[PDB]
Amino acid sequence: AEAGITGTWYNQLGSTFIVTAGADGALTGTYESAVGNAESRYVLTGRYDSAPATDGSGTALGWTVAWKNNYRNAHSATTWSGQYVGGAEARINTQWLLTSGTTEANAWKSTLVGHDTFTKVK
Amino acid sequence: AEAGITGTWYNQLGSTFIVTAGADGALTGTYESAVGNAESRYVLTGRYDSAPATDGSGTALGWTVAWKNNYRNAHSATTWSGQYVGGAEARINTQWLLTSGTTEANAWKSTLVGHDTFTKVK
Amino acid sequence: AEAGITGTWYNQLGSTFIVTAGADGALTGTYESAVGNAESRYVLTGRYDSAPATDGSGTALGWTVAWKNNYRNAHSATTWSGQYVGGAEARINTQWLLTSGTTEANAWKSTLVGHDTFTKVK
Amino acid sequence: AEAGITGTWYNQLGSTFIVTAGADGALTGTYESAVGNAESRYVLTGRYDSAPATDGSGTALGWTVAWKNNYRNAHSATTWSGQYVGGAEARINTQWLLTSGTTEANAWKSTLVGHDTFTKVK
Ligand SMILES: O=C(O)CCCC[C@@H]1SC[C@@H]2NC(=O)N[C@@H]21
Ligand SMILES: O=C(O)CCCC[C@@H]1SC[C@@H]2NC(=O)N[C@@H]21
Ligand SMILES: O=C(O)CCCC[C@@H]1SC[C@@H]2NC(=O)N[C@@H]21
Ligand SMILES: O=C(O)CCCC[C@@H]1SC[C@@H]2NC(=O)N[C@@H]21
Repeated sequence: AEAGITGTWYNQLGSTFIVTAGADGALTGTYESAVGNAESRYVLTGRYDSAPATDGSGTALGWTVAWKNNYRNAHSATTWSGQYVGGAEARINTQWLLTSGTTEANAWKSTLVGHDTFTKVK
Repeated sequence: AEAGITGTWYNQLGSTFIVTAGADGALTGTYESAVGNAESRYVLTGRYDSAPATDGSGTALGWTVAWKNNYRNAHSATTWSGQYVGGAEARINTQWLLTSGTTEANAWKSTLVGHDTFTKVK
Repeated sequence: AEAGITGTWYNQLGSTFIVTAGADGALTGTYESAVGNAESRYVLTGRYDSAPATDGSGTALGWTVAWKNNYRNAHSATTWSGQYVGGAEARINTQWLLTSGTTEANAWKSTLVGHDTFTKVK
Repeated sequence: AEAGITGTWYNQLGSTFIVTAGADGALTGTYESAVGNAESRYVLTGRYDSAPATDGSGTALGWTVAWKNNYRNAHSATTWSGQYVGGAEARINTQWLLTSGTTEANAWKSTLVGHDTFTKVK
């Protein structure tokens, strides 16, 4: 939790996420996607369990990114739900949901699901 | 977007979520789950597309809740990814991922997936 | 389980699914999607818990459809995982994953996730 | 497609899946989970795109397993949706939904979501 989450992480797609975990569960930072209709950095906000468990369990967290910045607007948002595992080789394992804004008719195909693993090394 | 999202919403489980959408894509508020290991209100933070599309598409958004407050700590976090549809009958349709902090061994079963529909009326 | 699953079901999109549940957990039938790149009927196969629980719980089941038939080939497959609830108003509540065949590069966006509710009445 | 899918695959959890892909899109075989409330082999059935795309894309497929056999009954079912990539290092990348049969009240927590990568070598 806290101390260990803050920093720069990289996932297998080459995206970068920089976060600051605050004392009381908040997560703030920027995300730069290596793929998709995105350019540069986007703002992210989230929450994490600041009082994780005796035991060697992971810390649960989640964050969101709306794919709109000053360069592009993809009219979509991604939320990543996962857990942080610290240690020699700390990682954040997640599953994500990417929803695009659609018309009611195309709503059945509005969401992509995937998973990303983030490490401190890339 | 913006104006229309702010307020109190209720989903089919009887949970309540109160949010304020800010001018530049931020979402802030509290969530009270009617089910699960939760008691009272939890803080939520998220993001939404403040510049949605000509067209009648939904606005994409997402938010997170870490299930830790002053009463309980479930060591879990939920992220909801969906879109807001305004109108006579405005709703927010979402899919969610609820991750619990586990030991590496039980990580395969760390995440629940579901969907919630929120309305302004309950 | 068994007896009760067999028949024609309809979901909220207007798709039709006809299945036969066999004595030992098998599910067979055809699916006709009302949306997407599909035309006519596609073959489906799956499995269900033939020995469900004392109790009023649902029966777990799942099935798959590859979107290739004699009219079209969408190079995709959908799997529905859910449970059957019998009674006056029997329904099958599910969550589905629709994966399209992509090049390694676009694999992160290969899967859509959604949910469908099927009833015996449409 | 076809020829290349048939065989024994192993995923990162140590589970084994043996399948036979039939000429016209069917998948049949057995699954042995290394984790969970399962013992020995379970029957699986599924479908795959027998006429995949010029191009180097993956073949879409999906299969289901109901966790009931002669030794145990977990009253649950898993469906895996993913794609097969052949080559020197062929793999099947998937995302899965595991639904347990619950009472209507606990249905919101009836489904786990995860991802598995299968290889021909373990
Ligand atoms: O195309 C879009 O809608 C905007 C970019 C989405 C990029 C996604 S979010 C999940 C996956 N992980 C990443 O780092 N990037 C892609
Ligand atoms: O049990 C827990 O881990 C904490 C409560 C989780 C409640 C979930 S989040 C999704 C679903 N929608 C709700 O409003 N509540 C449940
Ligand atoms: O476009 C395709 O790839 C083929 C059709 C997919 C239709 C999907 S599967 C889930 C949802 N429920 C339906 O009945 N149809 C759509
Ligand atoms: O506990 C159960 O309900 C039965 C076993 C479920 C095992 C799951 S399915 C997905 C994941 N991949 C595996 O090979 N095993 C676990």
